[PDB]
Amino acid sequence: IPTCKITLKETFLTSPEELYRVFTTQELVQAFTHAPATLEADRGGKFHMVDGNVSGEFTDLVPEKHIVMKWRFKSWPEGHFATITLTFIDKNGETELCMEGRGIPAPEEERTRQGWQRYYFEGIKQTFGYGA
Ligand SMILES: CCc1oc2ccccc2c1C(=O)c1cc(Br)c(O)c(Br)c1
Repeated sequence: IPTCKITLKETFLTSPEELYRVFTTQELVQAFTHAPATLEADRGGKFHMVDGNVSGEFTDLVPEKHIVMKWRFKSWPEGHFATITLTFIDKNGETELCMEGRGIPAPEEERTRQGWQRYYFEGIKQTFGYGA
């Protein structure tokens, strides 16, 4: 499988604590995805979202600071996971979120960029009121 790396950065009008909670609380994920979610907020914990179209495992969870996860869309080759790193930086009580995605199937680059930039980032901002 040819793969690609993406890097996204986005600033949210909330604190790192509140943004980290949004990414790691099953009921908050259900809210901004408009779908049932299962999320085990533990190192080794599994997550399943959006009718199983997104799933994976958390591999590193440092509250308010970073999340590392194995992450996939359901249509990817079975057992193929991207590694997604989320880093939370306090900038004047706003949060600069840095997303790095490695191991994304190359044909799926634009779908995955849209998934993070539009669905996660704009969905979180619209659901919780964290700025434009
Ligand atoms: C990236 C997964 C995802 O993140 C969200 C955040 C807020 C609202 C919906 C979603 C959402 C989806 O439903 C979804 C489902 C499919 Br299938 C996709 O091909 C894409 Br792309 C996105």
